[PDB]
Amino acid sequence: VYQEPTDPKFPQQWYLSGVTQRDLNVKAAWAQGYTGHGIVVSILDDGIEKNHPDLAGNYDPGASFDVNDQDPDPQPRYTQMNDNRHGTRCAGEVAAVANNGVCGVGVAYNARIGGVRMLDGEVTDAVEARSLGLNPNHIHIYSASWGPEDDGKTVDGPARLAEEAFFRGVSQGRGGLGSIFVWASGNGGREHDSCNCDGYTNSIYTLSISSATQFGNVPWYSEACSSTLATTYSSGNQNEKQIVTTDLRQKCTESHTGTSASAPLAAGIIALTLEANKNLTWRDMQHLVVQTSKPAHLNANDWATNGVGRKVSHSYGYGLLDAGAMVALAQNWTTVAPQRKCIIDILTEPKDIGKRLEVRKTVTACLGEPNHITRLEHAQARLTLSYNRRGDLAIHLVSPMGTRSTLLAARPHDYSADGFNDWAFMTTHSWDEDPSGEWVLEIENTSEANNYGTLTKFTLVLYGTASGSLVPR
Ligand SMILES: N=C(N)Nc1ccc(N[C@H]2C[C@@H](NC(=N)N)[C@H](Oc3ccc(NC(=N)N)cc3)C[C@@H]2Oc2ccc(NC(=N)N)cc2)cc1
Ligand SMILES: N=C(N)Nc1ccc(N[C@H]2C[C@@H](NC(=N)N)[C@H](Oc3ccc(NC(=N)N)cc3)C[C@@H]2Oc2ccc(NC(=N)N)cc2)cc1
Ligand SMILES: [Ca+2]
Ligand SMILES: [Ca+2]
Ligand SMILES: [Ca+2]
Ligand SMILES: [Cl-]
Ligand code: NA
Ligand code: NA
Ligand code: NA
Ligand code: NA
Repeated sequence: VYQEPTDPKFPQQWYLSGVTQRDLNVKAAWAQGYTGHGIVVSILDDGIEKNHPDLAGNYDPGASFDVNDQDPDPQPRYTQMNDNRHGTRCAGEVAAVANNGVCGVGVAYNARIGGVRMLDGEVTDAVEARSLGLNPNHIHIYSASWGPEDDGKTVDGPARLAEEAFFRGVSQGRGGLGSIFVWASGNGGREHDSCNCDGYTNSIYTLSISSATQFGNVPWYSEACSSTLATTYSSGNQNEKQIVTTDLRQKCTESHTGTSASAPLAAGIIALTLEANKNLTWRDMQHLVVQTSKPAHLNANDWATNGVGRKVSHSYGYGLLDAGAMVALAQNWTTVAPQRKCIIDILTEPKDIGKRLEVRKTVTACLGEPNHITRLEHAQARLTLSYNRRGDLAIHLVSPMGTRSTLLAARPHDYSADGFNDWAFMTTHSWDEDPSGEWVLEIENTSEANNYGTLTKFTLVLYGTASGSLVPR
C-alpha cells in the first residue's frame, strides 16, 4: 500500500532507495509509516533558504534563528559565489518535501526543518553556545557539519559556553530526554587528519557520523578515529554518484559532497527513529545506532571484532545506518539505566615517552560503588603530555576484552610542540564491554627522529551502566 515518492529526482537518490542493497534502507522505514511527522530538526550552518520550493512546506520558524545578525530570520546572505548555500543543501537532505514535483525528497520528508544562521560571521564560543542551545524544548535534533580546521595540525574543541550548551542540552533539553546532536566527523582526509583531535565530534554528547562512497569505499576526505559511531553514504570519485538535494536560489543540485552531507542524512534517520519512539533519550539513540548499524559491503583495512562480537572500524564506526532496523528496534525499546561515570586516575608518577611508552593498569571500574560499570558506553583516556613534535605520536588504548582503539594516528602536518592538555580522547569501540580488568595505553614515536616528552596525567573515564546486557553478537 505504501507508495514511494514520485519527485523527479527521487530516482537519482541512490542512497535512499535501491535494488542494490547499497542504500540506507529508508524506504523500509517509510513503509512502516515513519516519515518524520512531529519531529523537529535544525541545521546549524550558514543559513536556510526558507522559501525554497522544496523546503517551504516543512519549514519551521521555531527551529530557526540568525545568530550572526541577531534576528529570527535565517535567510542566507546572497553573494555571487553562492558561498552561503550549505545550510540549504543540508536542510533538503533531512526534510525536502515529497510528492510535490520538485527535486528529490528528504529522509524525513514529513519532519519540520529549520536552520540557524551562525557560520556567516565571526564564530565565537558565545555564537556556538547560542546555536546549540536554541529552543531546546522545541527542536529535537541538531545537525552540524562544521568544526575546527581540517588542516591536520589543529587540536581544538568546544570552549566553556559551548561545552555548557552540550551539557544543558543532553540534561534538560527535550523535556529532560536530552537534545540529539548529530555531527559530521570531518573532511580532513587529504591532510591525514585524525578526528579525535576535533573536540566537537570527539564528544560523547554528539552522535558522530562518517562517510562511505557509492562503491563502498573510504572516501578521500574521510578522517579515521575511535569516536565515530556510524556511517552514511556521501560522495567519492567522479564515477560514483553524489547527494541530490535543495540548493541556493531555489535550485536542485545533484552534487552535494563530503562528510558534511553525511550528518544531515543521519539526522533524518534519527528523526524517523524518534517518530517511532518519542521517549528515546540521547543515550538510547546512540545505543540504537550501535546495535543496528551494518558493516556489510563497506571496505576497510581495519575492521575488528570487539568484546561483544560487533564489527567496528575507525573509518566507519559500527557501519552503515539502517533506517528500517532503527525504527523497528526503537518501538519496543526499554530506556537505558541512568548514566554512571567511573573516574580512574592511572599514573602514580610521570612517565618519559621516548620511543615508546606502554602503561598497563588493572581496574575494578568502581566495584562496590554507585558508579560501578559492567556495561561500557563511551570510554575516555584524558591525557596530559608534553612532546616536541605532536604529529609524530600514535596512541592506542586496549580494553580488558582485547579491543584495540586508535586514540590518535600520526599526523604528518602536526609539528606543534604544545602537546596535549587533559585532552579527552574518546572511543566508542568498546561499547557494551565489561571494563573491569587490564587496560593498556600505548604511546609511540612513529618517526625516526629522536623525539622527547613526558606523560604527566592519564585519567581513564568510563561511562555506562551495570544492567541490561544482550547476548554477544
Ligand atoms: N564561508 C561562508 N559561507 N561565509 C563566510 C564569509 C566570510 C567569512 N569571513 C570571516 C573572517 C573572520 N576572520 C577572523 N576570525 N580572523 C571574521 O572574524 C572576525 C570579524 C570581525 C572582527 N572584529 C569586529 N570588530 N567585528 C573579529 C573577527 C568573520 C568573517 O565572517 C564574516 C562573514 C560575513 C560578513 N559580512 C556580512 N555578513 N555582510 C562579515 C564577516 C566567514 C564566513
Ligand atoms: N584563521 C584564519 N586565518 N582563517 C579562518 C579559518 C577558519 C575559519 N573558520 C570558518 C571557516 C569557514 N570556511 C570558509 N570561509 N571557507 C567555514 O565555512 C563553512 C563551513 C561549513 C559549512 N557548512 C557545510 N555544510 N559544509 C558552511 C560554511 C566556517 C568556519 O567557522 C568555524 C568557526 C568556529 C569553529 N569552532 C572552533 N574552531 N572551535 C568551527 C568553524 C575562520 C577563519
Ligand atoms: Ca537574518
Ligand atoms: Ca520534492
Ligand atoms: Ca578534522
Ligand atoms: Cl560528565
Ligand atoms: Na535529564
Ligand atoms: Na561524538
Ligand atoms: Na575483565
Ligand atoms: Na592481558
